[PDB]
Amino acid sequence: LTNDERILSWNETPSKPRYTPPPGAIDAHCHVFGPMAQFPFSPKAKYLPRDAGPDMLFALRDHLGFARNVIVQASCHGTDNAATLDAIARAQGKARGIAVVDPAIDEAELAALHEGGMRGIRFNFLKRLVDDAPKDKFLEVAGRLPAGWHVVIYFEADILEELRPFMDAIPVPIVIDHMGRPDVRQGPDGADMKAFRRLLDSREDIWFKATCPDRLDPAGPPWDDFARSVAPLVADYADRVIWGTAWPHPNMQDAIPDDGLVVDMIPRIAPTPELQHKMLVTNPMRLYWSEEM
Ligand SMILES: O=C(O)/C=C(\C=C(/O)C(=O)O)C(=O)O
Repeated sequence: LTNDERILSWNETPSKPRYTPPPGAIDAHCHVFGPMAQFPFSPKAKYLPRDAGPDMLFALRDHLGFARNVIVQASCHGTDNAATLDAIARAQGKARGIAVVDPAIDEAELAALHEGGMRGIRFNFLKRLVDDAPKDKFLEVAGRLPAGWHVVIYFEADILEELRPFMDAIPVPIVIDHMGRPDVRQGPDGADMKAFRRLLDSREDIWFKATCPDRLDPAGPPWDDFARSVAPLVADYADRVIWGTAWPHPNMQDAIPDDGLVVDMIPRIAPTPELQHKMLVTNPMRLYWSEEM
């Protein structure tokens, strides 16, 4: 199934960001897709993306001015982490990863994923992406992970309440993708942000990605609602926040973001050198390269 027939969801000639990330900056949420010929997609995949391999990822990384990446297993590859693992290997020390695993995965396989640069697993509660999300089995496997791993959790705001018991029971630290998709139109003190802050206030070891204005702010760039709603969250939880591009933007074909503009959101949500250093360097290093910290 030929590449130019599959779904393009990224800008092939992104603008240069006006903002220059600091030395050592980490794009802590990105993906590779395939290449399909070497790494086929999962039968459970709900989208069939165009190839977005390691060389494309590193070209994008370099174009935007990032030093390192956390390469997150994409749902189009299911529980086969091979493409992600190859991308991490090809990064020559400049990447770590997040895996998606069968909840029955054995400890030997988990150790091998660790050796291959994985530092956590992802639980995806979006039905449009993954049919099944067995909370019982997720809780089980979350307690069998290699030392120093965390879980990454992706959900929509309308199920945050229902997930509070599950997240409270998770025995390792938690990273929340895209803040659990709050409606940034509401403002920084709106309903979704208040609910999200209740979650953050329940456990000290819940971190979040301050990410994806393209996904959350339907007005489009400059995404003023995202900027105004998210900046206070970054400022109030400065030691618990990380950031990523979300390139190559799975499922964003209807509103393909310009990565230059995506990166230019950073100094809006993190206006000071202090917040930029924490969000882009210190915090993701603590989660993903703890041995260097
Ligand atoms: O990659 C993201 O950050 C978000 C999306 C896709 C996935 O989480 C995935 O396929 O693994 C989405 O919202 O469509």
